[PDB]
Amino acid sequence: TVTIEYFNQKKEMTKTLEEITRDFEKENPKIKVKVVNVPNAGEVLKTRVLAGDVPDVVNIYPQSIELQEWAKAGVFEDLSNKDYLKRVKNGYAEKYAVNEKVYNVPFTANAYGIYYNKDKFEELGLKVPETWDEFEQLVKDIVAKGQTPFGIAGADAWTLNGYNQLAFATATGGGKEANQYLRYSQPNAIKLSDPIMKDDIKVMDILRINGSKQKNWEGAGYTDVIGAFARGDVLMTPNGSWAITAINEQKPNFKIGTFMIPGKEKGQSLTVGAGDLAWSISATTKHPKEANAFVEYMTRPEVMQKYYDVDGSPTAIEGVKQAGEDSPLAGMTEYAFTDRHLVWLQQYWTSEADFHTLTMNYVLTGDKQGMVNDLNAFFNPMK
Ligand SMILES: [Cl-]
Repeated sequence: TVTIEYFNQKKEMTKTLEEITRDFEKENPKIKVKVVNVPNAGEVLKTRVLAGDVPDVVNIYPQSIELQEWAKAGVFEDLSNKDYLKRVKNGYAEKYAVNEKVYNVPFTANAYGIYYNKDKFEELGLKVPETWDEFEQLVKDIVAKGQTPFGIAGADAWTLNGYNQLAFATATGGGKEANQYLRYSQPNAIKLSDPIMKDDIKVMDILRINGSKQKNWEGAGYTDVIGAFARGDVLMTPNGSWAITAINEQKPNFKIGTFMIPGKEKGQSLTVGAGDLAWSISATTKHPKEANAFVEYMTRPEVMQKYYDVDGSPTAIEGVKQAGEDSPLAGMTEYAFTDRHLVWLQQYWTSEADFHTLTMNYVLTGDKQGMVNDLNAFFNPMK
């Protein structure tokens, strides 16, 4: 009577997760599933995979450069041909393929965008923008109506990771494009007078209209910026869809909305993000058939639905009933799991930290050339 391991990385869902684990078992009396929640679970897993003590089912983040390397070594089962994969939106899992196969079932994913105060927007007669020029005017117009366009956490450069990645993606037409310009170009090819660069500069200057941000944003942090937002201290703030929960808790006094960053024209906005509840399988598990049994469980609607009514992140499984056109994340996720919902660019980076910093530095100083330099310094050791 067999027993298998799900090395879970999603620590905050572990209740509803074991909850599920049981009622899968409640009806598979010939399978055990023990649910691993070790601290330092990132480095635990790396050591083991490499030590060849690989878990039966892994919650592994598919943008990871573990997964690229592990898959292209032979650690995971090829799931391209599974039928429960039919159940993912669009081509969606294919966006993490290795050598044209799929090795991970992305059940849910984050996204990134601009949160905004609707009541505000209503009373001030203000429209969600749909082009860089409109965004820029929206910020000017708010400053003029005597309020604060942005909450910006000057001390958490990562809060603007998405914003800048979306700047390059909208300016170049998508992830593949953005990474061509940035990462797969020759060394020192990023140049201040590139049309793209000028565009990117432009998206970033929206963050430095005069008056755009809240007092002392310079040294503000995430949890701070959440507050300003829920208070009304500002009308907007760039961030992931993870924020919504935190934001809900200052019990804000108005209805929250979100919009996707626009590109240069209508119909051209874009959002970024990756798999969050996402699964792969050892190519070397004992009882393979059992693992596969359990993934296809999770892919069932009534199962997902049960995870979703609690987690609330956009889910790429069909026949789950998701929050509707006026949930707070409705705009931010209006094209999730399609091609206008890019995988995080750094999926093909050796790191990101330098990027979050060249990003805030620029918001902080305005130094255009500095950022171009910052950028090749960041990417150049890409040989
Ligand atoms: Cl300012």
